Amino acid sequence: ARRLVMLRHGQTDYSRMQGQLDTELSELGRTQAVAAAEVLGKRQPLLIVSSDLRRAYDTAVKLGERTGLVVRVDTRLRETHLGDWQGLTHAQIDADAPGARLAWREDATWAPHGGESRVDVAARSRPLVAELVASEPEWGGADEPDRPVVLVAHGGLIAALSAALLKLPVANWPALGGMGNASWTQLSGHWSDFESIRWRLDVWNASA
Amino acid sequence: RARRLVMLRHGQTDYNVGSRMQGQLDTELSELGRTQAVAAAEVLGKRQPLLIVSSDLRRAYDTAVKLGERTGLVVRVDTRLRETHLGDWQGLTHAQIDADAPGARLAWREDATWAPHGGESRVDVAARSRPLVAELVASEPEWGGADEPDRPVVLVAHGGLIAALSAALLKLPVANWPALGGMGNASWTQLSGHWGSDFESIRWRLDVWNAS
Repeated sequence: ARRLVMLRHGQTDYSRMQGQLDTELSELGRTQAVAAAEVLGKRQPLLIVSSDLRRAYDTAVKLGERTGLVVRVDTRLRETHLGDWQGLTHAQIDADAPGARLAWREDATWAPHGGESRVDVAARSRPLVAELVASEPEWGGADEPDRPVVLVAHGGLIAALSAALLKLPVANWPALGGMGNASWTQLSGHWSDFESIRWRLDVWNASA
Repeated sequence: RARRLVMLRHGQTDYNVGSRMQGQLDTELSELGRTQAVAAAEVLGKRQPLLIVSSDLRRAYDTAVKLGERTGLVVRVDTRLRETHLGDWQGLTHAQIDADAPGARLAWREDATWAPHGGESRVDVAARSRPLVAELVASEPEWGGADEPDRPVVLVAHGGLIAALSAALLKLPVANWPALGGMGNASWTQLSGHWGSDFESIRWRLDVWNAS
């Protein structure tokens, strides 16, 4: 059984939608990266891959420091692009297109104009999980079986990728509530293609 | 307009759960199980729940009592929150079971409509427990109400029941119920039911699964 842990980065200064804007962790967010590093470092991560956005990457570096591991980076793990909503607050978006923000969360195929849907986000990240399965023999290996791959990413991607791996029907993707700052989720891949791997949800949105 | 529902699994029992089937056998918490109940109440009791309802199996009830003490609430009990009945498998080791019916134990986990002889499937457990949630919606007007919309209802229960009830509330297709994994000792799960006025139209989401 292969364990996959996903960590949502800590708090940024930004209420205000980011998507793929490369915003910075706040002071609090850095403090949260250190705390999460401690928590997850005890699970003895096998390997760390991070979105290249700084709020994720700076979080992942703190986990790398704690575990003495070298952080890997992949652009397919970026936050959902939020099109015309990037840079706008909820109050602005809600005044501009009333009720759309709330309806959006209930439909995984729907995107803000110019943005990606949750389905898009699962489509571009999932091959990364498949690639790690192929290339990391130790992962779920006989020697150290429960050492998890840790992905340092963003809330939207965690939910999209998790529902995709669990093979939830798209209409049920909203069953997964939003990840909090510096919170983590764990999936387990049980047995021989990648597709035949049965993923189960071990932990959703645990505070780190 | 969101109702918070927290489900707590009891702590460790003096019983080898990993190799031997418990079900509705009324096993006691171990000493560690008791310490875990105190610790879990310190976390969950920090904010005052609206209400505590417990399985009447003593490993859950004793856990719920620690929470009631911490919060100054009574503990109500309900047989509908009992652990999944495992029928002829109750008290049997995995080895006994795996020799009698090779492959059955692993196949069971992957089929929410399958039950050991004499027992209950995930679907059966959802059938007895989901209506209890509907009753609480009807009987707790403060729940998700205007005054303190965040105070949760707390069910003190069992792992299999948490997964069955949670999948039923989330309205996952039965085929997808095994996507919900295990719950640890003294771990909790939280759902939020978001707003018609009928129970079926409440849309539940998973806020937290298996936090310790």
